[PDB]
Amino acid sequence: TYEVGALLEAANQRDTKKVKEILQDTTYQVDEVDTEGNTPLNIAVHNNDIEIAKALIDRGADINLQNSISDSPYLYAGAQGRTEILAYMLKHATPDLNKHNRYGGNALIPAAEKGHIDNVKLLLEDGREDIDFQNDFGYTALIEAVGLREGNQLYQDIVKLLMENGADQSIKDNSGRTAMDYANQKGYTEISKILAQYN
Ligand SMILES: [Cl-]
Repeated sequence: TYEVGALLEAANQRDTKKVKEILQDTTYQVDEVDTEGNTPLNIAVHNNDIEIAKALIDRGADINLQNSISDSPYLYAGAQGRTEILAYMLKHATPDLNKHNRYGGNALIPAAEKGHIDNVKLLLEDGREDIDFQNDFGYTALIEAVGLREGNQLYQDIVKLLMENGADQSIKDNSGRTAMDYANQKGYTEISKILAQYN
């Protein structure tokens, strides 16, 4: 007999026990939305409330329901380094790979750009994500990891991980540039050396 919004309010309040209380109601529609198009699951993913997120996924919450800026719980978890939640999603739900973020990207591109190497590994191992996918700018995960970032150890490691998993480094973005082009222009010596070792 809960009113619409009860579960959103419990998620906003980070109230794990209240969430579980509500979910005991078998009639409850778990994917109600707020003014920004967020479901309780999306709120939990933003907050990194892992137990709440697991509870909602077990009750059938849609990991692919996008909010007003095109972020679904899945896309956001991948992009923003919510590793535990992402691992759970990859085991207990089915990602929709025809849904993209506001820039036309997937979960893997932003995970790499943002340095979330554990998320990258997860998506490469059991994600289905195309390593060569491109966003609206023509950027791949490799290009973003090289060209948009600082070229440091973390990004060197992300570049190596991608190449070891068969990333195509010959892909050009919308400006006609490859990952090798960016590393060279920016003076990212260690990345250039890594890239030179692969075809
Ligand atoms: Cl993207």
